[PDB]
Amino acid sequence: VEKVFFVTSPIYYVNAAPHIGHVYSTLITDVIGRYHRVKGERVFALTGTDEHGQKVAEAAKQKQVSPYDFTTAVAGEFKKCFEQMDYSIDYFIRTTNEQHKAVVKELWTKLEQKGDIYLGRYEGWYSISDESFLTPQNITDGVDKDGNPCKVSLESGHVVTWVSEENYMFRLSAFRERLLEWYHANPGCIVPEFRRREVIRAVEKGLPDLSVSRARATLHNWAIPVPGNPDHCVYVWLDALTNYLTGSRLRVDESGKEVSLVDDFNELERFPADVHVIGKDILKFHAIYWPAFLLSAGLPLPKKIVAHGWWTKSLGNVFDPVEKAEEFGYDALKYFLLRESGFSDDGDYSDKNMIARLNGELADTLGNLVMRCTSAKINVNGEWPSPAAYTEEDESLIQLIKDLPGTADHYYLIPDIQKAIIAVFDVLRAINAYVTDMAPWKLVKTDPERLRTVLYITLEGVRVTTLLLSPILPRKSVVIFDMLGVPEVHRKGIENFEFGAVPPGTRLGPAVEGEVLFSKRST
Ligand code: MET
Repeated sequence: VEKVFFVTSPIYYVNAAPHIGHVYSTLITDVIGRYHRVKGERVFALTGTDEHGQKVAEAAKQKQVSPYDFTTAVAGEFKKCFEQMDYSIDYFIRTTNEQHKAVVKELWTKLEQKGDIYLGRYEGWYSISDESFLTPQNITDGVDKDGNPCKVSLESGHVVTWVSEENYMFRLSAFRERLLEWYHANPGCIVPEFRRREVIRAVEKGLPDLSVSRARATLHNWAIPVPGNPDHCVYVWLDALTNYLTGSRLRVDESGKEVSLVDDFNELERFPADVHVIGKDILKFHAIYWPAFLLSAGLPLPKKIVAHGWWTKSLGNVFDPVEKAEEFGYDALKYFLLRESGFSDDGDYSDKNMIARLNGELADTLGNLVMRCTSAKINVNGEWPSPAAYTEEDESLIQLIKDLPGTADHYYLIPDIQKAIIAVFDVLRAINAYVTDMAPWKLVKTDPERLRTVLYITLEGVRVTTLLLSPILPRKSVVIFDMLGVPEVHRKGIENFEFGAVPPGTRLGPAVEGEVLFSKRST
């Protein structure tokens, strides 16, 4: 069925300033959203801040400022960061928002009515920094700020404390069979695949019930009250995960402010998420807890959870994304982050490798090709020529260009943005090779008829590759299209994935004295 394509980032803890992890997660979310908008679909892309809980309230206390003031200020820092990064997110949600709290209370009440919440106790380990319950098998020995013997989390390395409280408990154990059914019936619902296998193994072993409330004193009263019991607060993660539901129900105006909360999610056609973008650090919450809550409430499950390789959320290793983007370019940094790494940590993020990709891929492969086909020396009439008859070599390149949208489409839908980029650049390399073989600079004098054909194919290859790279290079793609003289109507829509969508006779855009797309930088 036709619906609004709904893509989300995690909502980030506001204990600290925005950093590369947050920017990376929201970048992926943004790229996916952009691709679906270029495809001509309706899109709602969501990001925001996770503002309640012990961790935030303790950070507020450290800075000697109220939780209200602290969260509002740090949220403002996140908004500013994402504006500076030139994202195109449709809404920024904050869990302190009154409409979100109403949704949390609805969902809580639904779970309780279904018989899935009971009053019990949690006695066990807890990482405040991850807001995560841990079993004894997931802890080990380590050290704290004092350098004194303490327990730490195996998953994250943060300090764990023993908790013994009477707590509202969600009957997670009862959802094991249904979760396993879901994973097996939808074998692309978690990506990448090895992370799907991890989740399945964990659920097969068995699920304990889950504490979904805490004593109010423990959280410094900085959380959502349990409906019908003011002494208890809603677990920060049930609160947090519900943001996706709240977002799916907010009507938003032209300026991006929330103006209304609808009763029925179906009214806005967003829920459930088509893609939840997350870091590997929060996989269990999204692939186990979240769907169990939705199953309890009788709500539809998300289509895909994609978990990337970075562990999101003084030592002398600073990476400021705004600083690096001011140095190397915003689109270039975005390209680098999405190209350098797939679902690993193992990528190299040095200035050396950044420069190597800028120079070799963006400047030498893409930019060079754009200048060649728009150059006055080669394109003497400053237009899209009408092609003459095609050779076999012409047809081999044309075939690559025609196959590219379908290939790139599949990669974007996985989603696997690294492979989408690689596929496009494989075609760009082939076009370059073709240009080198045809030597159009010699044809200008020798064989003008032949040049028409070569020039046309080259222009069309640059257009199609650029269209498919426009989610990755949103600003530079616009520059490229302006140079090519591609009318606005042809810059989006699946109709324009087709070879030959821009007619011969189309005039190129004006030139500038010494304009460069991507300036190469010192080795
Ligand atoms: C429902 S997404 C919550 C993510 C969490 N606040 C984090 O920063 O890891």
